[PDB]
Amino acid sequence: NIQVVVRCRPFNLAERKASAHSIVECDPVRKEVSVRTGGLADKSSRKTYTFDMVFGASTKQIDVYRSVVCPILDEVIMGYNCTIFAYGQTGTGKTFTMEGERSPNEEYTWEEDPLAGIIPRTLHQIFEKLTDNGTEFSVKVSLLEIYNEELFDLLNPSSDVSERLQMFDDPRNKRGVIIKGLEEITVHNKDEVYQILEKGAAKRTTAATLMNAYSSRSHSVFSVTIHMKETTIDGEELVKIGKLNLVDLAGSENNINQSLLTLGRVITALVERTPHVPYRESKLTRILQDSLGGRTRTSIIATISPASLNLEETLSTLEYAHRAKNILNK
Ligand SMILES: CC(=O)C1=NN(c2cc(C)ccc2F)C[C@@]1(CCCN1CCN(C(C)=O)CC1)c1ccccc1
Ligand SMILES: Nc1ncnc2c1ncn2C1O[C@H](COP(=O)(O)OP(=O)(O)O)[C@@H](O)[C@H]1O
Ligand SMILES: [Mg+2]
Repeated sequence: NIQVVVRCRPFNLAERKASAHSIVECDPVRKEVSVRTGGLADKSSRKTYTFDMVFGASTKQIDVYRSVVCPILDEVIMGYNCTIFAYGQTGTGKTFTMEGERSPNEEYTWEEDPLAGIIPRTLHQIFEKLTDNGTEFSVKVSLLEIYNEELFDLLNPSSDVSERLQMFDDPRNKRGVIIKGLEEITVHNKDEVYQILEKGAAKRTTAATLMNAYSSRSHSVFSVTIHMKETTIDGEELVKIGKLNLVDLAGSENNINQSLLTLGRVITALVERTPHVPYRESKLTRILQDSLGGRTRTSIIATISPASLNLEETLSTLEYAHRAKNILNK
């Protein structure tokens, strides 16, 4: 059920100039990645994995979108729920993919930057779709961020960041959680998107100065909520509701990440079909359980680097992703 893709990044002008070599071969047609574990572009011992989709370095933000995002949007617009994880070592592109960057010198705008990753393109699309058709709606987005099993609202501009939120189970629906004081911004028009991000980009930063190796050590749950009151060429008023989750996991690389640690356990639990799954042992898991064996449709984007210094983490990441395939939610 759970679909996993492997996105492979390309050489930075560090491994470019240093005339270095890759050890990763990402083939989109056979849908697999083959790692060189021993040595020699001549005689070598390799390691090969297959997943649901593979994108080489030659891939562009736009290619990742129509291929993995579009469906999950259409679904999410039927009232469904969807989740997207990004997973992997630090420095491999988990963020680039999820957020993207900005094309330099000011070439383009935020609605045409070939560099903009998921979260951006997505918002510009939710509007660019329901707006078009005789559809009535409203959307909201929030950003839960985890640092040391401490919750953080990266958008709320009324209070700083030392202020950690509080988690309680929802007595309403079992397995749910209540996030005391979480902010849910309301995006009225496609022209609000950009500042909303420019905002968190700040607040993040103060967080980066507040606690150590924040970026590498945190989990950002970016959530966009669509309230739909559709109305086809009939007169019926749909009441669809969709929640699409975009998770930028912490550095897969190995103080201690209780959540990162609870996730691996959570998975293994579901794959070995172990009667008891340790959701409740970390915030992420509780906060995000329905995705791990629940009703939500989830997909993982594992990220890797060709550098031969990263062999041990690459294999580790590709083994992780490859096993996360047998989980079956929905
Ligand atoms: C405000 C802004 O420009 C941008 N904000 N982004 C963004 C910000 C937050 C909270 C959450 C989710 C997001 F998606 C994405 C980014 C790019 C953000 C830049 N990132 C990576 C670059 N940074 C680094 C390397 O430290 C700062 C944060 C963007 C937006 C539209 C089009 C292209 C790129
Ligand atoms: N497919 C890619 N193309 C270009 N740069 C990439 C790609 N993937 C990752 N990068 C990058 O190399 C660096 C690592 O990216 P980042 O997205 O912050 O990784 P992470 O968040 O996993 O630690 C950034 O400069 C970004 O430009
Ligand atoms: Mg990052």
